[PDB]
Amino acid sequence: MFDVIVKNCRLVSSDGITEADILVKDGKVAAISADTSDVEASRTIDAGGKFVMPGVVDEHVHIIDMDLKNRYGRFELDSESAAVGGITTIIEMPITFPPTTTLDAFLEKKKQAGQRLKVDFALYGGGVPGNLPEIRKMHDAGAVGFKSMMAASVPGMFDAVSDGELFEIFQEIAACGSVIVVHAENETIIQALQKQIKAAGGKDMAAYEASQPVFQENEAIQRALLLQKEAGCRLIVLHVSNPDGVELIHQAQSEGQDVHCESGPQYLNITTDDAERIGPYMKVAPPVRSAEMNIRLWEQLENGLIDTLGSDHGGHPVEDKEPGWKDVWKAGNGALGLETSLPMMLTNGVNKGRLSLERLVEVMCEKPAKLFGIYPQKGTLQVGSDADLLILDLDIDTKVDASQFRSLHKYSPFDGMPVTGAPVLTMVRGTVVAEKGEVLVEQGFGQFVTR
Amino acid sequence: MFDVIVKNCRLVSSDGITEADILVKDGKVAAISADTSDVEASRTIDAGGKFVMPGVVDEHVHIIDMDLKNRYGRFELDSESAAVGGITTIIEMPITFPPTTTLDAFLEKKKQAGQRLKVDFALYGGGVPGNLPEIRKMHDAGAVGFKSMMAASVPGMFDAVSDGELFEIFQEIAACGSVIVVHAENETIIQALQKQIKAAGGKDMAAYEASQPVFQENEAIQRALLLQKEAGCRLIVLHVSNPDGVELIHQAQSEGQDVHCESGPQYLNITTDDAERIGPYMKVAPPVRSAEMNIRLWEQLENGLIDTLGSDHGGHPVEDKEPGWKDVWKAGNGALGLETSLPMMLTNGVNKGRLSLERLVEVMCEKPAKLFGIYPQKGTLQVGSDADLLILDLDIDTKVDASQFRSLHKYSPFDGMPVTGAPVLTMVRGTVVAEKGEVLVEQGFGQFVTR
Amino acid sequence: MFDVIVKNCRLVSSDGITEADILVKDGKVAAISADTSDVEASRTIDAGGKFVMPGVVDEHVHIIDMDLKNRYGRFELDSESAAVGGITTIIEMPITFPPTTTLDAFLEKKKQAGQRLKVDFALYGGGVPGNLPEIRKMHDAGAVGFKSMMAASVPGMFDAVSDGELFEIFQEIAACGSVIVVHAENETIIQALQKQIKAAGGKDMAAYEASQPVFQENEAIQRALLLQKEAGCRLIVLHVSNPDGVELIHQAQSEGQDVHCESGPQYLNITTDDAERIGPYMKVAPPVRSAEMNIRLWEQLENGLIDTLGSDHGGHPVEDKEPGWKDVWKAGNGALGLETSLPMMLTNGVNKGRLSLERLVEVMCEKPAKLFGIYPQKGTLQVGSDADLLILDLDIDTKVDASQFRSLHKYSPFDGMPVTGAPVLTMVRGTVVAEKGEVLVEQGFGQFVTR
Amino acid sequence: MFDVIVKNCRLVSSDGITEADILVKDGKVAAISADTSDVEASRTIDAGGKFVMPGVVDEHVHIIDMDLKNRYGRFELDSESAAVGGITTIIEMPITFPPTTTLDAFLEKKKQAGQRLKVDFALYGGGVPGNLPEIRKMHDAGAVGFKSMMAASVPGMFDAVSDGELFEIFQEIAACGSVIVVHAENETIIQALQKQIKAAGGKDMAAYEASQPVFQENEAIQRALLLQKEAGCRLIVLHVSNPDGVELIHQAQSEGQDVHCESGPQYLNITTDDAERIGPYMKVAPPVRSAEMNIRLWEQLENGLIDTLGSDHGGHPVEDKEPGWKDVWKAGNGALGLETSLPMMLTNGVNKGRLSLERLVEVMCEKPAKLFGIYPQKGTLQVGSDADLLILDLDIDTKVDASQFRSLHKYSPFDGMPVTGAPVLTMVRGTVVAEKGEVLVEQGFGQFVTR
Ligand SMILES: [Zn+2]
Ligand SMILES: [Zn+2]
Ligand SMILES: [Zn+2]
Ligand SMILES: [Zn+2]
Ligand SMILES: [Zn+2]
Ligand SMILES: [Zn+2]
Ligand SMILES: [Zn+2]
Ligand SMILES: [Zn+2]
Repeated sequence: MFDVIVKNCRLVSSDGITEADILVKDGKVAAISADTSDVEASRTIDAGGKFVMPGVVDEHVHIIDMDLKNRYGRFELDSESAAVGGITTIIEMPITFPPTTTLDAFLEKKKQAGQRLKVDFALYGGGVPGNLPEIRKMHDAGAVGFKSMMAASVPGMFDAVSDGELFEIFQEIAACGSVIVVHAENETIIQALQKQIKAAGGKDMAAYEASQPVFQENEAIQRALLLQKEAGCRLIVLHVSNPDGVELIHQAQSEGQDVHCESGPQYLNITTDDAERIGPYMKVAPPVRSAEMNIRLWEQLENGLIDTLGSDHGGHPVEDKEPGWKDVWKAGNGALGLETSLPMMLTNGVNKGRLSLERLVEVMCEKPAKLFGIYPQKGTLQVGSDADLLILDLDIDTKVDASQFRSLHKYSPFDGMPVTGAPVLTMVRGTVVAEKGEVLVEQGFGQFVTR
Repeated sequence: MFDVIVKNCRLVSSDGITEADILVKDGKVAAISADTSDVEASRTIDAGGKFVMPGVVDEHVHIIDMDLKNRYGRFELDSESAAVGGITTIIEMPITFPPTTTLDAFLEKKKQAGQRLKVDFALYGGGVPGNLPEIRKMHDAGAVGFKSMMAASVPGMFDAVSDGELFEIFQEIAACGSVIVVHAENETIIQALQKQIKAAGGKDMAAYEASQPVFQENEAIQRALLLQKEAGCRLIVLHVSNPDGVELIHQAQSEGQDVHCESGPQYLNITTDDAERIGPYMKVAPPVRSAEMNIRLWEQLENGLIDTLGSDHGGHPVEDKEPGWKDVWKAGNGALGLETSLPMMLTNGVNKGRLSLERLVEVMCEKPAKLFGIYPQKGTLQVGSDADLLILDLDIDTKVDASQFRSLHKYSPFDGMPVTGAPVLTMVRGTVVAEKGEVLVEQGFGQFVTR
Repeated sequence: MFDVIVKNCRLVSSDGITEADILVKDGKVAAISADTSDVEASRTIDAGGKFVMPGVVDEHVHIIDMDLKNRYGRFELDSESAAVGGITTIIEMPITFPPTTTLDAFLEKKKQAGQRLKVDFALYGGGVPGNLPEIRKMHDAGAVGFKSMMAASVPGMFDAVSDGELFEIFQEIAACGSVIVVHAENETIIQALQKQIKAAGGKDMAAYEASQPVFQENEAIQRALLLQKEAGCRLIVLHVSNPDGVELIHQAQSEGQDVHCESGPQYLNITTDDAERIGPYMKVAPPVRSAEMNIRLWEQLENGLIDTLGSDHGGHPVEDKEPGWKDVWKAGNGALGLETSLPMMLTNGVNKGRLSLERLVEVMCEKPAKLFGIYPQKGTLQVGSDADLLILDLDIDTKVDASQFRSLHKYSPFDGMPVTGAPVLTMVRGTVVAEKGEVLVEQGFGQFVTR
Repeated sequence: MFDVIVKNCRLVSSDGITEADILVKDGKVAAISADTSDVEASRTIDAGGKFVMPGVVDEHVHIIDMDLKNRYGRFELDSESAAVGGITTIIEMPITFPPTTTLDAFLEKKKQAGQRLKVDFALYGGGVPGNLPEIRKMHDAGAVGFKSMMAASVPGMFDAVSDGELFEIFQEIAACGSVIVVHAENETIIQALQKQIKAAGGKDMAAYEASQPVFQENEAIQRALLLQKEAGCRLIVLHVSNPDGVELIHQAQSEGQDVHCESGPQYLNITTDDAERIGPYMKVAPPVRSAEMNIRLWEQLENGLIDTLGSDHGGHPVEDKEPGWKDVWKAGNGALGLETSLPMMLTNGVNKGRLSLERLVEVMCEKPAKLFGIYPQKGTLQVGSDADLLILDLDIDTKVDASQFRSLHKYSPFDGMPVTGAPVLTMVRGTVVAEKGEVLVEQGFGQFVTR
């Protein structure tokens, strides 16, 4: 018989809602049918006609853990935020200590992650100066992709690469048939502008944004684009903060380049005119942009110019944020988002009419899985896929309360904001891991995913 | 129980092949499941692991019929070509006599088509000078879209519209939320060039192609594009013959315009250096282009720049073609394609490695259905869709024999060419209409489809 | 010795002001020198250090004359407006009756023009449907270029050509090495829009502008561009009214196409928010555009995107304008400009800081002469050129008084507007034809110019 | 009276040839007249109707001199090459030792240059990391512009700047209203490619070209363009070697950016398929490109896409070139060109019909002078300009003989090539400095020019 049947689902995919029931066996979708009146299942879930979507696949997560677990994030804590947030599979970036830039470091993180994570996961390897030969190694060990930075953030730990190093990395990535994602900003210009701005006595959030303007973010995007154009590797530009950058990438992919654009809920749901009340808790890199650009971004999203959405969830000890209120240059970059990503998009996007459910599923589930090659398995509900669903409730009334976060850190740029939609049940591989705010699975439940 | 079960299917969609069985009831897909070992069905079909795809949806068909049925095509004859060709639903153009440019003419064609067609169908209305108010009427009667010509072909019967008339039609179409497809060429330039070329004594197929060069085809595309840009109606440019035109449209849709590009097997599988041996049987409008352009076209197809494929199946009394061997200007335009469309794409595209099955299904099934709004119903195999499938056989060895055609006319540009892949079973709404070359259904079986 | 010496000139050319004296003999510049202290001349003019520029060459004039001289304009009257306006050579369009579309009509107009004009002149031939062979004839008789319309204005008298006819004309023009200028608008769309707008009861100036929107003007420009791209003839798009059209042409010339952009003082010095007080006296085709577009236009001018400036001077019996106040559709298109062109540019351009003298001379003297091949002779003051100068006075204070116009008609869109700069002496071929508002030469003084 | 009269000149400017005589007094053009039959001059030169053009203004010269004068070039020697080559004013780059990156270094070079140069000169200042405040100083001391490198060549002596440093330099330049020229290549990518190529055992000229491919040259151009777009300073991209780069710059200037393109006779008259016989004597940076690209370059030149031509004359001890025959990586970059620039363009451009005299004068005389603000003075022959002419002879038959060079070094990529046109008399400020191969002026004759 069947392990579980979720019935009366208004199942959503990127191209439409279909009414059916899902039959799951051995952790995967065994069948999708119009009527299950006469089939037996050990467990039965009635969706009661609510929307059911595939588990969210977040390609941009910084739980960090490892030697810095007591300062940034713990697999067993933050992965609970994912679970309640409806994010069933994450791809951990390699920014941590030790840096995931070695086969050894990689194998160790995989072992650890597998023992403490509560949702499924895939892993990135790091592409830093001088570790070129390790890339092939991590690829063979299961890494789905790699990250390189054009502008650092944690010097010594994870360094930025020069155009030549970046170019060599692009060639290796192309030869392995992997994926390379980059943080595109101009390191050198940011430094110059910081000095000019600091000298003029700027300590604002406004001063911060100006030190890393769009023209430099866009120059880096342009540069990465020109180099991929020559290397041919699949490239994803991470957290693109402005409309013009989205267009640059779109235009290029539209011309045949295997390049894609990622943005995130922080850039869509926050504006520079929130800088004053949110302060350092909104300090992220690239900077959140203007209200005017924000409008454009939302149009591009619904219209298909933004390929994927990633949270860029990443903690920072609260004591490295608070000093930012008086002097911005003393607060670190980052914002948690694992627990607020879906509800924020559902709330200000879907329930506010500026985003369709179909598109949301495309950018938060399908494309990320597709781009990394973990597709049929994650990202959709078809016969053969892992049974990763979310039963949604678009008629909720509540607020985001950062202190209730399951992650190591308890603060958020969205703290206090209203939430009108959210996943109320989330299951991975056929088992309920979170139901109405409760995680029901033990640490280690999460499996490594690849291909 | 179930009416029929097709098992061991290697089911193909635009984004991948999934292994499952299809359960159909009351003419629609009732379920898709990994295993059907213990379910009862009146009839059982074993695909034996062959590829199964949705029935092909051809948006560009000219069976014509009506008062000219004994000269161009008959619903009960040509629709049999569709059936064996794997084309389960067609959309008849309104070029016939009387012209389908009136609510009355429309209602009459629907009645007739419904009584004699063997595959399902949707209908176009015509947008000609002076019939503006009839458009709203046909829309309300179920027309899925409309056609207008920028360059005539059958003066008196179906006339070309001027930019102003075309613009007014675009506005009506936008207001109805319908679709407008156009034949884009420059009537006036073609006439001028014809005179110059005829005067120089050109009677070639080469002379023909030169009389309707790409620069004029592309100018018309550019013009239609500028007008839709202003009207906002969904626009599909029919049979685009050259790479540059495809790019123009792609660029524009890529900029936000709801415009799409259609091409067909005649333009992909035939080249001007076939002109000498095929002669007038290859004379179509727009003209088939050069071998060099042909290469580009094939790349654009696999790469996603070509949105849909339509056969542009259309007969002409064989006595209006043969005189073309000696004097090209005396042969009419047109080519049959209902029976050779899929096998030609399967043969020279899929089985020759320059086209993926996934993409083929996208341009021959999904997009056409989607663009006209008959989607979930036709174009895919999901729970709720009409059970329209094709069991394929990509390991065939045979030739196309025009004399075996089931249509009124028995000739083809592809006559004699090899066929290595073809549908071997085709069913619409759960019933086998054609099995290994035999039509098994009576005239009238076809239903009207809309929305 | 020398016939005349103009000393203490601050001589302006497109690339700078140089301080010197001009020595003229036998109607042409015989020398330019830093000091003329010891040379004898029959007559001596002291510019006293004021700016001296070449006579303005206006390529877009509609004095009309001929059988309609008592209704539109007379050579001996309007050419006096040119003289005081600083326009030393004009190129008469062929829109008149009889139409200058024949060798005979051309020879007759040349004879007449030569007997009554007071400034020098060049002539256009007409390119209308069916007169293709006359073009070669007029070219050989001295025509500098030809005009064709894509949207009519005086049906029966001068007709618009279709794309095919226009294309054939382009080929003839290329083969003769002549110039073709066109009025680019979409005839058919304008008609459709007129009907829609009239039906909704529009009788405004606003209603007028909307009936011939920019999208149709720009479509025509795009179309002409595509056809010249194929023909290779020198093309000048006349009176371009909007920024986007200027860009389209600029982009194309920038890509190697021998195409150029013309605009005029009516489009730079008038805005739609002047429509209410100026009414029908501002009704011209293409329509004057918005204030926002006006700003762009001025930038493009100073920046080099606008190649030439032409007045498009053309009268209309005042009784065909006045009824326009109540019903716009009953007023004819056109505006006088021969007497207000330079002063308007000098006043609102140069003296207002948004246009440099150097650029003004480039677009009003040099380029027009250059494009038509009458260059060294007209358009500059070099050794060998006709001595055509203007002594300017950029420190004037006065108003334009249409009733003082020397032309047949006495009204203007600029009537009442202030004038702070104007030519105060104008001479052609070494003789003063106008000095401080007085014409001093008899009818017939004007010579035919060509090459 | 007059110091000298050059009569029967067929005087050429960017827009045409005019027949006249030039009267010079006190080193400048005092008059230009059609006939000088009755004027007295101390000296009389009869051009006999040959073409007369302004002295060539070369903006890209590396005589170097200073502490390295016995190794690279001497002002009194190389300036003689300029004189016979028809180059009347040069602008010395600041790459030398000590580097011209200081007010002191600048003042010293000016003193020296003024005492030993034989043709007139202007000076560049250097923009290197850390000397930002010196720029304002050199500007005030008369520097016409500054140079910065994006890819080094002489590390330690002249360093490349990072994007931030380059950006700060752009801002200073904009604020001073000066000019900044840059060497645009990607330093870091070149290094990476060098390693890959050397490892594969490449020691070719072919191997060299591949180590600094067009994609990296063009990326740097793109980058400089984006930064100027933001800074607004006048920018000239030096020695652009390929068609695509020319287009990138052209497109940008065409969009309003004050950016310009420079190329030189080495890139137009040499091709990679000359690499084998010329070897290291053709090794320059950026590398000379392919024959196919060469064709494009020549079209762009005559068509106006290339703004200026500079020789990039620069010596290298012959012992640092010869080892290049066996191992390319051991030969230095550079090529002499002061003596072969004009004759090479005259010979393979003008006398071969692919370049007009008018355009040649525009890119070799007018624009360079204009862009640096030394215009009316240098670059043309108008009343008030320095009398700098060249009497040309386009009917010569001879070969370039590097051993006859007047410069310190005696070798050239053009050695042995035919010369069919060349200046046969060259004068600066009214005095003959070179006549038929003989320099007739003493060292120090050259004056400093500025503004
Ligand atoms: Zn980042
Ligand atoms: Zn991140
Ligand atoms: Zn057609
Ligand atoms: Zn058709
Ligand atoms: Zn007009
Ligand atoms: Zn006109
Ligand atoms: Zn250089
Ligand atoms: Zn150099």
